[PDB]
Amino acid sequence: GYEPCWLRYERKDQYSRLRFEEIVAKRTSPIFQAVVEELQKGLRSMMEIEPQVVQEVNETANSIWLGTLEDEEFERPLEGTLVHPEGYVIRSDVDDGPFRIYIIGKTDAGVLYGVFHFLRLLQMGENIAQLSIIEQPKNRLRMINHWDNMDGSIERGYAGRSIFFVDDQFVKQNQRIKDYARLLASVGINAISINNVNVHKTETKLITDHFLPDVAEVADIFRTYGIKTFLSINYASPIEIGGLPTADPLDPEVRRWWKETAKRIYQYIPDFGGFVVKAPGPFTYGRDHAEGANMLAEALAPFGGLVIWRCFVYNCQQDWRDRTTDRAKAAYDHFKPLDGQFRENVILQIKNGPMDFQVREPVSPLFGAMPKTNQMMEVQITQEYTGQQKHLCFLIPQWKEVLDFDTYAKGKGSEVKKVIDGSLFDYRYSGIAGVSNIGSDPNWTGHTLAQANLYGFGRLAWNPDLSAEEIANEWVVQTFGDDSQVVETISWMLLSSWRIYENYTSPLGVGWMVNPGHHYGPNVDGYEYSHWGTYHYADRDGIGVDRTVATGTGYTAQYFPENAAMYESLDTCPDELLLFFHHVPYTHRLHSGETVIQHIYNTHFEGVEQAKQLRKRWEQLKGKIDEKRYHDVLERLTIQVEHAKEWRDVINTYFYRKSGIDDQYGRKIYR
Amino acid sequence: GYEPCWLRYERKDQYSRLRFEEIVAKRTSPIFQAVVEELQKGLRSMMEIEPQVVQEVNETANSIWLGTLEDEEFERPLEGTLVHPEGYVIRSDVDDGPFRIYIIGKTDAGVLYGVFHFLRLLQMGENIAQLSIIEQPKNRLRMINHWDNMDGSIERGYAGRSIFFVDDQFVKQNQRIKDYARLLASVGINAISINNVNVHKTETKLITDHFLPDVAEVADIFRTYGIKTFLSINYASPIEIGGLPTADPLDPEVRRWWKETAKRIYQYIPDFGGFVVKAPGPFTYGRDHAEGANMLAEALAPFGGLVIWRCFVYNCQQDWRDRTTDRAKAAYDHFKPLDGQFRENVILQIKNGPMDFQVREPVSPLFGAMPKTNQMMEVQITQEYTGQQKHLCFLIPQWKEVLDFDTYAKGKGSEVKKVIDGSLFDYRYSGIAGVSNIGSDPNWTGHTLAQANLYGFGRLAWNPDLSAEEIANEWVVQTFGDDSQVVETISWMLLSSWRIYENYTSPLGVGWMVNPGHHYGPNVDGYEYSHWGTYHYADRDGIGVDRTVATGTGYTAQYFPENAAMYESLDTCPDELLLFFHHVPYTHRLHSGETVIQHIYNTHFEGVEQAKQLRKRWEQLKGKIDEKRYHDVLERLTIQVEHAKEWRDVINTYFYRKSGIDDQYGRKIYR
Ligand SMILES: CO[C@H]1[C@H](O)[C@@H](O)[C@@H](O[C@H]2[C@H](O[C@@H]3CO[C@@H](O)[C@H](O)[C@H]3O)OC[C@@H](O)[C@@H]2O)O[C@@H]1C(=O)O
Ligand SMILES: CO[C@H]1[C@H](O)[C@@H](O)[C@@H](O[C@H]2[C@H](O[C@@H]3CO[C@@H](O)[C@H](O)[C@H]3O)OC[C@@H](O)[C@@H]2O)O[C@@H]1C(=O)O
Repeated sequence: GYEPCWLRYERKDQYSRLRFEEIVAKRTSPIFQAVVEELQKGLRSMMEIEPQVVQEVNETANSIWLGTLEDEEFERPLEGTLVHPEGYVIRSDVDDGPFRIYIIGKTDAGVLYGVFHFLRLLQMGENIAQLSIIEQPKNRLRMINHWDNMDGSIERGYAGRSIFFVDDQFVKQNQRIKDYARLLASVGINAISINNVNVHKTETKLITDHFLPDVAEVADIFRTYGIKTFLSINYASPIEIGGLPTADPLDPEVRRWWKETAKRIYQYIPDFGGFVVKAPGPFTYGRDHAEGANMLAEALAPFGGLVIWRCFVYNCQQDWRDRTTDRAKAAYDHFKPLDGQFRENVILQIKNGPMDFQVREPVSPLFGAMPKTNQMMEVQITQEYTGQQKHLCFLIPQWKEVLDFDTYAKGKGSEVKKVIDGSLFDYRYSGIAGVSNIGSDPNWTGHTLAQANLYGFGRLAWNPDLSAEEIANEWVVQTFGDDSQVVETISWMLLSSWRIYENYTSPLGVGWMVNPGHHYGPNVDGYEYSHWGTYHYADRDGIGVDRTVATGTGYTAQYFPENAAMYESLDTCPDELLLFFHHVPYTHRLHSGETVIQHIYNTHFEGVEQAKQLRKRWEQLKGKIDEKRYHDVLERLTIQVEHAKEWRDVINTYFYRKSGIDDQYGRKIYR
Repeated sequence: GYEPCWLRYERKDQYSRLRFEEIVAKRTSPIFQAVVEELQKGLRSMMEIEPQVVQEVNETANSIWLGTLEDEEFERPLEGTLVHPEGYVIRSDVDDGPFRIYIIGKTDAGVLYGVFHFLRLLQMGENIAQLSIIEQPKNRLRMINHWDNMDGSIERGYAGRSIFFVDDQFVKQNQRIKDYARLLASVGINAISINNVNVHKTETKLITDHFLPDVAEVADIFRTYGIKTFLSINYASPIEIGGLPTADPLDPEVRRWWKETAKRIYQYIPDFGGFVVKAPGPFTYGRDHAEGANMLAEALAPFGGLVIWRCFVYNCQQDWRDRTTDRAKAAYDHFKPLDGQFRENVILQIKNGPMDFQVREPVSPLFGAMPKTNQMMEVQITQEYTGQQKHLCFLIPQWKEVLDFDTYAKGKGSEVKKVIDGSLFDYRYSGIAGVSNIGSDPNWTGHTLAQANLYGFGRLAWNPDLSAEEIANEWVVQTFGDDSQVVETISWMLLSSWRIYENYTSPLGVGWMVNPGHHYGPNVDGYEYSHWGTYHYADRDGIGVDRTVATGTGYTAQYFPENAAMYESLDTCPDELLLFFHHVPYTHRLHSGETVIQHIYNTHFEGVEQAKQLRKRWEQLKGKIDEKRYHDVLERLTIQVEHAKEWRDVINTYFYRKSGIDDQYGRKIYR
């Protein structure tokens, strides 16, 4: 009913197989059961072998050994260096007897990730004769956030309906949930919130006895795949379902209500992860976010639960007339002052940028500014402002730019990745979360190639140091095979896609210029006079938001001195973010040599030609990809080309109508 | 539970009463029963008298005689000139004996309208000692179109939920429907379509046995008040509920299906009015609208039913790049060529303007262009683009401008009103329809003063020659009393409201500039790059749609020579419609002496000050209006003032940003 995505386990030819007679499973836990089944599935499908599962090594059999450090009958130096619970070592026995592969994890979860790594090597056709691998994830929390609603809809979902809910109830078919867990575990994802951060009427009841049995059934599946389950909660629950007159976090009964709620949840789900919170709320009663988050943290504390508090807070009622108020400054001004006031099990979840997942946004100043408060970054896998899976947009390159951004919080070498992996400030709980891009569609992600974004998110979550090139390579090979043309072509498409999409959408980092509401397609003035604080200020002479300290909102001062100075200066501010930081004349000359207005025309005309090239390159792969997927993607690429033409012309015409400056190259701009 | 609107029948003082002992009802029909009950209600409430209802005149009693020409025991000359079925005569007996008032109608409906006229005179405090009145409606069809959905919502409804439906069923409480019928009948409305022209899933079933009993129950109520019931239909019904493979109007079985459907409906509702149609459809099968409308007309013909075919047809997928395509020309180019091909019981329903109920639009060229096809005009009482009942907007003055527009179809004296009343071309069926502005709100229309629009629609439908001044006077007196200050103040507010709203919204007839979707509030470029064909083409030098023959779309040629020439010339084109017909520089000098850009600034700054005056004048009436209604309206007036400020600033800033020309008077324009 649906695709296996990157876990194809395609049958190998007669010259690429392995000889194994047994799988030695040293443990019988639920996770080990799933681990063994996955190994059996992979070996059967790829190698056409069915090794017997045993609990003790056969001295003369070729085997794959699965176990933890305590199960070892010696313990070599390599695995001895393992300190992370989810870490593992994979090594081939150096002796000259039977062939033995040892997958040693610090804990059961480690064995799971180790087996998926082993299977990845097999799918990639790597030589496993002399393996010596040690892997430990950099981020403690590698999470997925679902924006699924219980009526089946998914907020900002472009890949079909929810696979969890339908008709305000849980789906009765859990097989797809198991396969989803397999996909998530294959890339190391260890945490998931199953419901929309915008908690509506029915969803508010997920923390009650009426739905907890179903939530537990789902959590049971995820647990076997090393994934902790979380629920997004309605801060007003005490009122809506608690029967209390207030939701004030300082009200004695409200505090008690949440403690009892936590206790109730843990009776159903002993290892419940905690709550994801989008915040009647704290401010409603004059309380700050520390007071609001700490109350929930205290309820979960005795049970080891975590409170994931989203920092996506700003004035959703800003006056477009007031150029002194800057939405981009909101998150930092709200949370920076609260550093050191949060309980230890509270993690502030901050979007990669200070605005709202635009094609390009500078890094949120909050990263590196709160040494005493756990932080985790939230990225959006679903392409809300990046093509909505109609346009191709491999998000990994962008995420790496964010992760590798040096905040200089503690001098050079204070990259965002070091902030969220917890090494820079010694955070007890930290990591990264991604807004799911899946749905009921057979190909899971709407656009077949968007499967690469989910896979890629997991890879970066595990190790931010992985290159975009190798992640793309891994995904393409596992999903489409090793034909050099197929690999090179699809890898190029993925690696080039983000820049291509940015080229014909919003210019030089100013963002937006999208249709209000659904957010798909060009509409330069869409939110220009709205109350959302998302303005470009384009007029007949220039464009851009002055965020400088010298003459603007002073947003640049939120960064540490090194980056603040870079953006503050009109001369040093990078072209790609120029309009986010400075208001400049259309004739302003960029580092590229292009005037701002000509840059707009250039990238929009040229971006469409690049999109046409994406389609052309794909068409050249006909015959090397199964017809179904070939046409599924071709269909989307054609949709992309046609819509790109709309983006190009709408933006070019809008700016020609305002600037009065013609295209240097005389290309077609409709009057 | 709800207000009586203009049928207050307020108790008179001791010096303004009438002496009547009997009501002589010569007939016992359902309509006569309602007529008598209404007279009893009015006299009891206003005069505190309860005359006995009899069937024969008492030679010595003061009486009110109700009957038709055949019931007369002589028949005087005046009533002898009555030719219209709904006409009536009201006259006081000239003898010196008992006081007698004769209300003589051509038919029962005539007696109903005559009684409501008599009651109107009493509410207005007119001297009825020597009455000699003769009235005949100008328009045969005086209809109301409901955009109500069966789930309770009302498309473009700003006065609450449907009073007809809820939960995909009919409401069980019909008392409000009776009071609504009373209101409609009081102003002569004789036809109504109860469901949205956009017929959805459940609504498509209104023409089936499952809902017909309920439809009939509603029709029964309206019948007693002289109102014919109509249903909007889904042209694809044969497929959706008929089980047929097509909806092609030329398919033999489709034609038969509709005939059987008509027969079925008439078994439940013997005097069913017919179908209102918004058109799978005719074009889907390569058929024209004559073929499509005639098929339905043939089904209803044997039963005397009518087909009301909406001419709101255009390319809802127009390319904004193509300046040769003009949505304004669509209706005429589509229907003009079909003149003479429609069945006699088909009436083409055309909006007052060629676009879509904007604050100001020139008259639809179709009026006066189809001598051989019945036509009726559709106006919108619900304020979709005129304030949505948040802003005050008495629509009567605008409708009179349309009705009095001389098309010169047959030389001078070919006003739109003569086209739709059927006198110019001898149309068998014609008239006017208005999109209802009512909802479940206690005050029926959301804005208390919007009650004047429904009342006013009925008055104009009855006699387009009535002045806006007298209609406003009638409504105010009946609804708020005769205090000279109250009357003068509210009348001024109503009469000035439309111009005030236009002043701060779209300029010089170009229209739109509203938020997409809900259509409320400023957004200059809202639909500027959309596929709806609603563009203003504003750039850094000028604004406007070139609809001239010389250099534009050639739309002016759709009018007859006299009007075509007026609009074609930049020098003679009226200021109020300039931007709808010409694209001009911001510096273009208007007949008023204002440059186009300064006119924009002037009306927007000044319109807000005028709105503040509306509120000020209302506040001065405190103490002379019951507190509930005083505050209900004050609340709305304050909302209007605050939103007007937004309209003013958004438009002024947009044009300053594009034109670069400052306000002549140095008023505040946000950069
Ligand atoms: C699940 O929450 C997220 C939103 O989907 C997302 O677009 C974003 O918020 C947008 C905003 O979205 C509107 C939110 O209110 C709704 O009633 C409306 O339908 C949406 O269109 O659109 C304007 C933009 O400036 C905001 O950033 O943020 C969400 C989040 O909570 O991260
Ligand atoms: C009941 O029909 C009418 C519409 O409510 C009204 O606004 C108008 O059509 C508008 C158009 O409305 C959209 C119609 O499609 C819907 O899916 C969408 O939600 C509405 O916003 O908005 C653009 C404007 O150019 C059109 O004129 O006409 C209606 C009618 O049938 O008279």
